[PDB]
Amino acid sequence: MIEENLKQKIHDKFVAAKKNGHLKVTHAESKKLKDPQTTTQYWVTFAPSLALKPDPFANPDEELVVTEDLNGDGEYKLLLNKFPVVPEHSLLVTSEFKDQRSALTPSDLMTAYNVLCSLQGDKDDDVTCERYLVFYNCGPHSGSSQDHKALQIMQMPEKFIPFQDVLCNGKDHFLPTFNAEPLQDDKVSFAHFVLPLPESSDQVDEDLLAMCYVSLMQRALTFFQTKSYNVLLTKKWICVVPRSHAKSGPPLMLNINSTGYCGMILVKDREKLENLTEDPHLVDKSLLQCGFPNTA
Ligand SMILES: Nc1ncnc2c1ncn2[C@@H]1O[C@H](COP(=O)(O)OP(=O)(O)OP(=O)(O)OP(=O)(O)OC[C@H]2O[C@@H](n3cnc4c(N)ncnc43)[C@H](O)[C@@H]2O)[C@@H](O)[C@H]1O
Repeated sequence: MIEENLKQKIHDKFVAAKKNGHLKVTHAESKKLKDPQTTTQYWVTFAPSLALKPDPFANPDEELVVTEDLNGDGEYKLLLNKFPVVPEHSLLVTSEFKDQRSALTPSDLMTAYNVLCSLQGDKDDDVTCERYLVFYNCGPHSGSSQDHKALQIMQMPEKFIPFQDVLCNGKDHFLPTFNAEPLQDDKVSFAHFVLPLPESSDQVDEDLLAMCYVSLMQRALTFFQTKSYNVLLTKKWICVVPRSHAKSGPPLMLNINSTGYCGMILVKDREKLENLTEDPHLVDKSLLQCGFPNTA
């Protein structure tokens, strides 16, 4: 069983690590944006410190280790991200080296969801603004700068509505067979694949996540059939985005990882920021550049 009192554990661990100089929060500023062409909401984060920047999980510094084991099995460590933008940003990393190009185990995806659940005690979408994204950057094109398997868990912003939400609104959880495939928003430019999840975690077992993933991965795989994709997970839904380049073309040339594809863009350069702000649709075009054409 996954550790309890987890959130308190991460938080306590975090302030301590921040206090002690073991991890450095990237200074950043974020504002909302609306794509005037596609309606998509964007959350743009400016972190110019990062423009400075041009297996760390092997023997992690002990101060960054939240739990040396996570479940009963010797399977997982939970780590603090050492260079977070969003505070308390964490890492679910395999006890033993397993490839960053490796696909997620059913227990991979299943352990993730539990971490999500530790973190939001629910009680409503209409009670709290607390909320969390799980993501996995898989393959050279996905934004992965790292080769060891790591699932990332980080707070999402308080008033922000990623397009996936509006996609799954209404829309009972299911799996593609014949009528409706995984959901795809036809307004945006990039191929992506989504399915809603049961409103109750009561209904969420390692089996359902497993099946959801695989089928999403089936549709996203056809974009090759080298191999890279993003995986996004929230309590409300799960998403898979086939991926072509790690870095967008000419207008902006943004390094985009998993976050981009729910609309959260990390910008390291002022001009680009100002360009985005002037014309938010360019984000959508960048997402095309790093991705594949929207197939909806
Ligand atoms: N010794 C160590 N101990 C613990 N962790 C270590 C570590 N060495 C590296 N790491 C961390 O482990 C993770 C590795 O996963 P990766 O998949 O390999 O890389 P990444 O998350 O895309 O971050 P990267 O470092 O490649 O580039 P970026 O400029 O986007 O990085 C920007 C950072 O902000 C995040 N980020 C990206 N987009 C964001 C957005 N829109 N909003 C908020 N945060 C965002 C990224 O996840 C990343 O953490 C990262 O979290 C990394 O920080």
